Amino acid sequence: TTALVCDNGSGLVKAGFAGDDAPRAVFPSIVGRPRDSYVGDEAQSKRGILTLKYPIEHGIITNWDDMEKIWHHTFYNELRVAPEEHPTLLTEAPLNPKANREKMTQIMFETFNVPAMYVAIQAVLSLYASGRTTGIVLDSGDGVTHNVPIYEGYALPHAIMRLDLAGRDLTDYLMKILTERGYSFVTTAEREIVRDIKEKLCYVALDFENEMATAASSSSLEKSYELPDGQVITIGNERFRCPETLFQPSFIGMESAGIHETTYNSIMKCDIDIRKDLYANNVMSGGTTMYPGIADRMQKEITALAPSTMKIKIIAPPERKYSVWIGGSILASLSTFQQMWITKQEYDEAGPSIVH
Amino acid sequence: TALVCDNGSGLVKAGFAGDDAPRAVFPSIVGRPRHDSYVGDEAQSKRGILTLKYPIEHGIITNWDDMEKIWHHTFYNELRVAPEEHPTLLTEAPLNPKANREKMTQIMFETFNVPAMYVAIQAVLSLYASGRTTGIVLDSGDGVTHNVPIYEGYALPHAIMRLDLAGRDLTDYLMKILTERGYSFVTTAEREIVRDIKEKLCYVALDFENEMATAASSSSLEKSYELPDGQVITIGNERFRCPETLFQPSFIGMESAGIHETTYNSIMKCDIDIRKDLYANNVMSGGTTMYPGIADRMQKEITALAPSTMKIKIIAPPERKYSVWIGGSILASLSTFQQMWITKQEYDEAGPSIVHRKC
Ligand SMILES: Nc1ncnc2c1ncn2[C@@H]1O[C@H](COP(=O)(O)OP(=O)(O)OP(=O)(O)O)[C@@H](O)[C@H]1O
Ligand SMILES: Nc1ncnc2c1ncn2[C@@H]1O[C@H](COP(=O)(O)OP(=O)(O)OP(=O)(O)O)[C@@H](O)[C@H]1O
Ligand SMILES: [Mg+2]
Ligand SMILES: [Mg+2]
Ligand SMILES: [Mg+2]
Repeated sequence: TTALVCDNGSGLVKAGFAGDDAPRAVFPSIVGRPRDSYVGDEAQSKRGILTLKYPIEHGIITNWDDMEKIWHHTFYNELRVAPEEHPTLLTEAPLNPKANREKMTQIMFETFNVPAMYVAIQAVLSLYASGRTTGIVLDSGDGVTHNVPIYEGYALPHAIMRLDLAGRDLTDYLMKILTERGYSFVTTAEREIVRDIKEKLCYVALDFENEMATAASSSSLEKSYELPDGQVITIGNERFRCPETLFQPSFIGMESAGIHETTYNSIMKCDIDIRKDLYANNVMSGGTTMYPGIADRMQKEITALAPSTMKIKIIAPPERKYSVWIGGSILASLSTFQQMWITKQEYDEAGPSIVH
Repeated sequence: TALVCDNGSGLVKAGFAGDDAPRAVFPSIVGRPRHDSYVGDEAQSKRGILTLKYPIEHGIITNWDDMEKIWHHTFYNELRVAPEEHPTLLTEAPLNPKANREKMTQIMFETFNVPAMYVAIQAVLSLYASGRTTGIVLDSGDGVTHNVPIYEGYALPHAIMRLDLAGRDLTDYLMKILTERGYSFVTTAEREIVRDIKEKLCYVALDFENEMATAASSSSLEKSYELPDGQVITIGNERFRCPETLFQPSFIGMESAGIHETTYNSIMKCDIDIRKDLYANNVMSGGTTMYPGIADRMQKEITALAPSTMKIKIIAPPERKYSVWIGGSILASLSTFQQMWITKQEYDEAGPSIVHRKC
């Protein structure tokens, strides 16, 4: 019998079968209804006759009717399974309210009649996918970024840091600067183009100052991109100014700490006796950590903040866009996990509170 | 902390269980005086006043004196540990003679007085490093290439294929063909240069017909390399011709079939009911699998050879140069492995024969 793994992203659902090395289904977490309903790419394609909503905002489910349609679509149309036949592992964001985890549980057992389920914190699964149970994850996704330090398999909630900036902000920022360069990217189709430029051409500079100087004195950092209208746009410093925002949130008018500071602060909130292990096990996950150079830059920044003898290591797996999903797939596949599933029988006896 | 030591024909990879990479990587060479012993790079630096010796030829320990010096240097000079304080995992080749393993465990207990040790097959550790216990491994290293099908943790000796050709043989051939086009590569220090070129510019072309026909009518494949003597050369079609040898060994006057065929054939020597699992879990490891494009090229050749609907997957991890060592580091770190070491006590109550039953 096959378990399902569903990572409920703000932007993209990743779904599939435990034991597979990648999610079978990856699709927009959007539900469209006429101005019954559509989900995912079909909703987006038919946007001109639908009202589109995003039931997950900074990783928290905020519209349960629409979330039910995402999950229905996931089981029946993407995976082509009957959920009553499969143990189902779901993910949640760090700091997810208790009542939310209970509602997810109630829906899974009473609406979808799953035989068993489990809910895990996204960043914890990413740590597992890197082969670790102790470490600190930076998970940067669509609309939010978290640091989650983890000890012997469990997140340490008191030390979690949340930064209200992630990939969508970086896309908006690049849209703004390319607009000012004299192109128009405002609409939804044109937003997708900018997102694509960001994902293909952007990188994190090891030394932002030096890189700005290099961009000012030669064309060595330029790359070009053909837009759908046939115009070819060339960018230079835009490539690294855009993700520099992660380190300097002032670039988009935010007073927040950057991701290097939230990482350090999160480690410093943890027990002094585990910090050596945290510093040596910083794992990066989520789409907004995909920038070339991000790991070397974090290494440099954390080294400047940490005690001078401290061993610092940043792990940025090639698969880190899907590491949350992968961690779920590994976990749900282990013979030692099979006693940890919450069963329908247990739910019938104890109600939604069992999930904690 | 346990130690892991992968005894390579060309390179020793050594370090601490739990690390994600070996601390020490050095040549498997022991120089005595020509007319008092040195190992690794210092033997290479003193090669002029020392007889160099390679104690490991195609993965099989051949000269136990020299191997003792390799291990002695590994503990005391490279890792700077006292062997008596660490359980020690060694690797061995596929089909290591049974007596070979023993003498390996004797030396470990009697000369270095390790508290515990274990001996694992290199290809099997590479499978573990990919997170699997079922798959077929292609391990191409310095002195040998090997296919080892593995099922539920058990390597399958009957289906193993041993291609007598690897990294040294591609290094040797690249010196032969480079000096033909114009340049000059024949000597010991010029050998270190062409193995540098091998590891930086060589690649496996997807269609060998289309890329040899591309080079002779278009300069799109040329790259420029800086010599230590202080100059610039340009290597063209021999980037991909060098490692093409792996898929068709007739290039160096050698009879037996390529790595794509030894891979197919290894699968066919296995039980028909597991071939499914082998085809979809083909793991590549060892320095000589590092060529870019080798996974795509292997993928092409075996989908053509295997049944049309068979699901086929080549796994070539970016870390595959040290996959054997990494698999050891994983294994020796597992709490579930700790009961499985052979202790100094068990060795003193049974003999060297305990390595056959406990490993
Ligand atoms: N190669 C890449 N380089 C830079 N950004 C990328 C890359 N690939 C994807 N992204 C960005 O990652 C973001 C989406 O991240 P991700 O899929 O991890 O979020 P999610 O899991 O859907 O949402 P959540 O924030 O709820 O975890 C988008 O902004 C997207 O543009
Ligand atoms: N990046 C590279 N590209 C191609 N070949 C490489 C690369 N790096 C190393 N090699 C080659 O791989 C060989 C060494 O690999 P490896 O450490 O796996 O052999 P070994 O384990 O020492 O020997 P063996 O397992 O055959 O007994 C050398 O010939 C080396 O030149
Ligand atoms: Mg996410
Ligand atoms: Mg327009
Ligand atoms: Mg080897």
